[PDB]
Amino acid sequence: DIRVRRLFCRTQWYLRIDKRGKVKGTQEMRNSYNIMEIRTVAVGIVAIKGVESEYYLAMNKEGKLYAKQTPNEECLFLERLEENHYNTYISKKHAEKNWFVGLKKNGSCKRGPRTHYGQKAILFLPLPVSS
Repeated sequence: DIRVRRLFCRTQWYLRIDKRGKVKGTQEMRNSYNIMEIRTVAVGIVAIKGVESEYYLAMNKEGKLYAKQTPNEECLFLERLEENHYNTYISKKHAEKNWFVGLKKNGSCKRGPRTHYGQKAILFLPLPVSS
């Protein structure tokens, strides 16, 4: 239920959250702020937490992505497995209006409203943080 992976994005970026709690991608594998804890809070729901910044991952009322430290329902995400074996994450608060978590080609966080299914920006491959 608690998995520490990296979350590699199809757009060639790992999701990383700063100490200032700034959400953003990186081509720096060995970045330590890109090691995340995907905690299953319920069937289908997940929380995404930085194992270094101790911050979460959330999305506001206008699709903007951020990271708290003290959870709320904006820190919860509908986690999905695809037929291809990548994963998708829809905001729980704004599900059914379909705002996916995404990282642009430039590494920027996609806005919940700008995201759409079939985008490469919203596709993640959670890699293990072990050895």
